Amino acid sequence: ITGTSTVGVGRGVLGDQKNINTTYSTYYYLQDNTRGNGIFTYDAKYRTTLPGSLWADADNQFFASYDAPAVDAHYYAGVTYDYYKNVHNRLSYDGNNAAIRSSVHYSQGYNNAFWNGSQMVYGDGDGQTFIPLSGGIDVVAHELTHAVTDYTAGLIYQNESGAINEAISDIFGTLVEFYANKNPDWEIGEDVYTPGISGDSLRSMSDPAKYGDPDHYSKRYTGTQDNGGVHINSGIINKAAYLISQGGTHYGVSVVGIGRDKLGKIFYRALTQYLTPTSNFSQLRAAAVQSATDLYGSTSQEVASVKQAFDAVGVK
Ligand SMILES: CC[C@H](C)[C@H](N)C(=O)N[C@@H](CCCC[NH3+])C(=O)O
Ligand SMILES: [Ca+2]
Ligand SMILES: [Ca+2]
Ligand SMILES: [Ca+2]
Ligand SMILES: [Ca+2]
Ligand SMILES: [Zn+2]
Repeated sequence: ITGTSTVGVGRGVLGDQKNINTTYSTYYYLQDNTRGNGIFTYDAKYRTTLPGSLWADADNQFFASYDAPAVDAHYYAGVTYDYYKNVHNRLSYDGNNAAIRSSVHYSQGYNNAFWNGSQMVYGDGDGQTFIPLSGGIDVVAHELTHAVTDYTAGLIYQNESGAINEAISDIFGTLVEFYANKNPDWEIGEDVYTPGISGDSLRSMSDPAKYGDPDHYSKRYTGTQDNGGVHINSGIINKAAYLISQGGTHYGVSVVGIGRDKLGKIFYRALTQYLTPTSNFSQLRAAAVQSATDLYGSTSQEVASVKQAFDAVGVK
């Protein structure tokens, strides 16, 4: 909508107060004009018609229970935009400041979130398995990273390319969570999963097997569920990324960690310059090796650690 840029205030899903960028034109809308061509947040009103209605509020205060998922979707899309721009010099998901659109209150009791090819979509959860999923910065950044991937490498969402697609989303979802630096970890979705259970998450990058996912190629899933295991086999790559950053010894193979910033630079370059729609795990190792060689040199510690990490998870 055409209007003037304003700053509202509200509370997110976990009860934290934050300022949001809004637009005033009769109502105050969740339209942030400060980032690219805009960040826009919509109400799906418990239905599945998308995007729904651009979020309108009479007073620019967003403290109602019903408001909280909107606040967080809007705010955390902004953080994710800021991460890509400030860390990687990328302007929105298409690199040309595309509008970022999200819908909240999707369906009833909907225990997921997704990128639909055009926008973000967040369920409210059923209140037992999940609370509204935009409450997780890593979840918001995971879903927006699918838009990045789709515009860049274009990894097909099945089998090994699909597991890479998912791992890239978990890696950058985690690096965004560290960038915002509130309560960061190497777990996925902990802030919105199972409010009745402390210390769990959907997936772990540090120890994928904690939630039943493989941490070595020899344990890969080869069945047909989950698009050939895209959220299962992602654990193999997630473990490699964890090892590259943090170091460790895994199945007797020691990796020297090089830290989060270098992990992000290596994987962002691989994603944007080397991976293709059909890349498999072997091709990801090659892309990461080439990326680290470009940035740091062939005889660098960074290259050595990339190789050691892929060796550790059985990917040649
Ligand atoms: C990043 C987390 C987000 C919910 C994502 N779409 C995801 O990982 N979903 C998988 C895990 C289950 C989510 C709720 N049932 C999934 O398999 O869809
Ligand atoms: Ca209000
Ligand atoms: Ca966390
Ligand atoms: Ca996390
Ligand atoms: Ca929990
Ligand atoms: Zn995903």
